[PDB]
Parts: sequence; structure tokens; C-alpha cells
Amino acid sequence: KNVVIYADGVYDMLHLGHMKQLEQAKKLFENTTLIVGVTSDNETKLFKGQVVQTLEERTETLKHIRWVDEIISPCPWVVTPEFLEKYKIDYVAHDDIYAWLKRAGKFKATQRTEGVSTTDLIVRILKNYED
Amino acid sequence: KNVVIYADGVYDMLHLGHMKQLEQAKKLFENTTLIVGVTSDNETKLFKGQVVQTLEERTETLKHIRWVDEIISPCPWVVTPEFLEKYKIDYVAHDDIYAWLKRAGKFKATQRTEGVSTTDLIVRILKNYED
Repeated sequence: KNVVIYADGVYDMLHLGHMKQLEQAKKLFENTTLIVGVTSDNETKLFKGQVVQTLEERTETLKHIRWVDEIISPCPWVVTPEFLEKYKIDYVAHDDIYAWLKRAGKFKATQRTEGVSTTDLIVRILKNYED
Repeated sequence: KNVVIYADGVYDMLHLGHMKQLEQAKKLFENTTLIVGVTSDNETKLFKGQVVQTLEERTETLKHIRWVDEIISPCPWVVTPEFLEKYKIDYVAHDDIYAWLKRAGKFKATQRTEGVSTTDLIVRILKNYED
């Protein structure tokens, strides 16, 4: 009955948008185990260009999120078939490089989410002090 | 066996410091129900001076935290004996106005926690752009 779901990401400066995406992945089926992969500092910097929080900070924050059952930290940058087999993953949740997952029936799209980001908070605060 | 713990707060711009405090409250005993009270916008503004996120945002963020079993939103600003009786609360977790809780054996102190705040994040980012 239990279904293993994998979601990966940087999860830098986690906010409600990330949390809602994790909730959706967790609730894809009635009984799930949600495994979350957290990308390494060096690969995030190399492939995205930057990262604010360390792997330890980003992972420690995810530990506190209700929907996260297990964490792989750091995770591989690219999901492989062998990785799915090693961790007995049934589906990869995502918000092309993933065509092979779709051809296998292992790709689950989650709906776009919005949250109140660090940016949104700063802008809201500063609006009280200047136009 | 089950122990009802109550923690209250503003929980504005929640970060690891808040999350660790909630984890400590949740883990005070082996089997707990952690009830979290979220203060109203108007009382927070009146008694603290300001609040960034709405009650809805602050409560919705707490819904995603692993340790939070139940939420009272909004909660009363001041805990009363009748409130403890109404919600069958055994202990109030806190990081004087609370002497009556201590005299009853219902006060549980949690250890001070630190986190990476919105402020810490902004300062860390800006250090890359100016001294």
C-alpha cells in the first residue's frame, strides 16, 4: 500500500511555497513515504550560480517540516535509474531531462505554489519606511 | 500517558529558532500533544508594537511544522486557568506573569535556541555586495 515519493531541490531560504510543494508530494497517494533530496553546496553554486544557506542549514530546516519523512543530504544533482532502484522510489515529484521518468510512469507533476518569501517580507517591511 | 503541552507566541517570520523551540516543547515528555497558540494581529500590534505577517500567514506556516499537533488561532494574549481547563492543557512551555503556572507545576522552561533569521539571511547576502 505504501508508495515512496522522491522530491529534490535546493530548498534555499525555505518558505510557504516550498512547504506547499512538499505537502502536495506527500499527499499524492493515501499512504506515502516522502524522501527529500537536498543538493550540495558546490553543485548548487556551479549549476545555479549561487546559494545562501549551507547544506547543513537547508537540511536542518527541512527536518522540521511535517511532510518530510526521510532526507538524502546531499542528493545527486541528476536522478538516475540506479538511484530510483537503490532507494526503492516509486515516483519523482516535480513542479526534456525528465522524459525518461514520464515514459516509465514515475513522474508526478505538482501544481505551482506561491509563498511569502524573504523578498516579499523585506519589501512589505520597507514599504512602511519609504515609497 | 499522553500529555497536552501548550506554547503560544507571535511566530512572525518563523525560522529555525522558533522551530527548535517547538521541537523542544513537543519532546518534553515521551507522548505529547503540542497545542500552539498564535496571537492576533491587533493584540500583537498593540502590545508588541508591530507585526509583519498576518494571522493567516503565521498560522498557515505553523501548519507545516512537524511538531505542531493542534493550533489555536487566534489565541488569547494572556493564559488563564480557565483556558488551561477548557483545552485540558497539562503544561505551558516557555523559553512574574507566569508565577501562578510555576506554583501549579504546569510551567516548563525550554532552553534558548538560535536560528538563521530573515535578518541573518539579508546580512549574509549583502556582505557579497558591500563591506
